[PDB]
Amino acid sequence: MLKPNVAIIVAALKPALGIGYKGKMPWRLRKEIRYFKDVTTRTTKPNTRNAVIMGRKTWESIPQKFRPLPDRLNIILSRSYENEIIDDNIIHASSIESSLNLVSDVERVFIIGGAEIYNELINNSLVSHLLITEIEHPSPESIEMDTFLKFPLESWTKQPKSELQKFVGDTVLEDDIKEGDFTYNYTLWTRK
Ligand SMILES: NC(=O)C1=CN([C@@H]2O[C@H](COP(=O)(O)OP(=O)(O)OC[C@H]3O[C@@H](n4cnc5c(N)ncnc54)[C@H](OP(=O)(O)O)[C@@H]3O)[C@@H](O)[C@H]2O)C=CC1
Ligand SMILES: CC[C@@H](C#Cc1c(C)nc(N)nc1N)c1cc(OC)c(OC)c(OC)c1
Repeated sequence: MLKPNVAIIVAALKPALGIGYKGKMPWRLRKEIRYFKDVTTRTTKPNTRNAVIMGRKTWESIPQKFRPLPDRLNIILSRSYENEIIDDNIIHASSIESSLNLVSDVERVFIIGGAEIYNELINNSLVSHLLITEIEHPSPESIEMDTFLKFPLESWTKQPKSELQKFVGDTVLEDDIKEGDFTYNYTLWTRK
């Protein structure tokens, strides 16, 4: 797969874009999790699948029985990994571009975490899309948080809902989704 277009997909607490605390997520948003599954899994054509790409620590964060994420090609990046195809669903590599050179019959490519990977790849020109779930809370400063996105969103353009709807096909997009004290919305951004 040569020069694929790649999407970052992430859920972040506004305005500081917090995404984790001590290696774990600071919320469990059931509908958001289902959205993550649907969008990363769904393809627009028959006989293909998507690839999900993540750093080694994000991989290890998944309970070993629940990885690889089903119905998607899983790609894990480590600075200690030489290129290796583990099985049909798992690839080891040290860069996204080189990992994807090993691949065919893949439609969309998503970056699914974590912070370090996100903060590097936002400045990689293969990334064309940001699927950001904007989370809001009455007192965001009260949420334990030590991990943040460093995204230069001034070089990006938040698209209208119709563009996101087009991207996700028939996936249902509910506005102002509320779980506990969190409210959230799915967004789509493209390079300015
Ligand atoms: N809110 C959300 O939607 C999400 C949040 N998260 C959050 O992110 C946090 C974890 O992120 P973080 O700790 O940064 O972990 P990451 O998953 O980003 O992994 C970092 C590791 O990835 C590998 N890596 C980084 N850069 C490269 C590179 N250029 N080439 C090859 N390998 C590379 C390295 O592995 P190695 O050391 O083996 O070389 C590095 O140690 C958690 O708190 C989690 O909750 C994660 C996913 C989603
Ligand atoms: C390994 C990817 C990470 C994520 C994410 C993620 C989510 C939820 N939402 C959005 N908008 N972007 C993301 N990138 C993730 C960790 C987990 O902990 C074991 C999961 O099981 C509970 C999980 O369910 C599949 C997913």
